[PDB]
Amino acid sequence: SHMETYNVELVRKDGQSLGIRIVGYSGIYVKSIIPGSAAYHNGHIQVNDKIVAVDGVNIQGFANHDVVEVLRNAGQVVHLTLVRRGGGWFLDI
Amino acid sequence: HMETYNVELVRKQSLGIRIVGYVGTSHTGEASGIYVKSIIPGSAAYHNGHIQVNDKIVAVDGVNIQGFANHDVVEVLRNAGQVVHLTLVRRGGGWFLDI
Repeated sequence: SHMETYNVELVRKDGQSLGIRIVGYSGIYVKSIIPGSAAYHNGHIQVNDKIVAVDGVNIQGFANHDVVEVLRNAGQVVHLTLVRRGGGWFLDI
Repeated sequence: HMETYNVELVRKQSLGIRIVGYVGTSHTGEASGIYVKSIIPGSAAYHNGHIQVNDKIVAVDGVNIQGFANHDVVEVLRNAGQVVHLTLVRRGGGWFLDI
């Protein structure tokens, strides 16, 4: 059992979103990923990963409006740092 | 806050849930427990809509499974029938944004 920190580069076109629904509460988490999106095609993002940095900026402790502000300026290529809980046993039931 | 839900899943076949078990607290501060890691698209667990990723499963068919290791969970599931009753805990108070 452990924490994994990883970086992604997401590439999209003009007009396109990243393809991530975030949920805010403690931080921002990945709620869902739109199939066919930049986030889907990256292939490394999983539901419930915690987003801790966007485009070089550490967003931990940020209010909603401050999170919105860091993403507003996001371009065609967007860099995120995420944190994921790992280890634990698993079972397919 | 933390919301408790009872769910009733019906199958013929597996429920379509990957669960993960953690013995201790995360570096994020999140508790030990048995959590939904993923759900197979097209499964009974997906159908329900009533199961979400990171839901914490605390009971199965009248058995409190809190603190159970992998093998004890496996044994509980082996007794499960076509109608499986789960109690889950889910974090409420979420705000959402599509990005």
